[PDB]
Amino acid sequence: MAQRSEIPHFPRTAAIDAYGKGGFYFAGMSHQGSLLFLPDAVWGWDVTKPEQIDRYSLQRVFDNANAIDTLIVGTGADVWIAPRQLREALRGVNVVLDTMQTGPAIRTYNIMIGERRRVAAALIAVPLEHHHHHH
Repeated sequence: MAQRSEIPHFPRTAAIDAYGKGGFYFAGMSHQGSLLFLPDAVWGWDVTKPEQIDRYSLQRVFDNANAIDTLIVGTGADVWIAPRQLREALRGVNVVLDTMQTGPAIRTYNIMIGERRRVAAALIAVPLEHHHHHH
């Protein structure tokens, strides 16, 4: 419960800094895994690696999709293209889905965040441990 109070959440931030080792190191402490840059605040996503991005994993995304006009998906180090059905389904929610690498995504986010303010960024950190398994 921390020190009798919740830790400060960054409510709508346009400044992303230090990407790489540790994930997204900005403001105080390293932020790794997957981050949901929402108009409300920068919240944490419960997805660890690519392909885990399923319709059920997008729970909190659809939940707040009313405030989401543009959805930037940062697949980290490699380009994972969202399946046609998933992409088309998001289109049906009127959500402009774009898949990009985190770097250019950071720039594009910084641009559109001031433009429309209706942009949400789902950025996943690079798998520096190269662990994706194999069968």
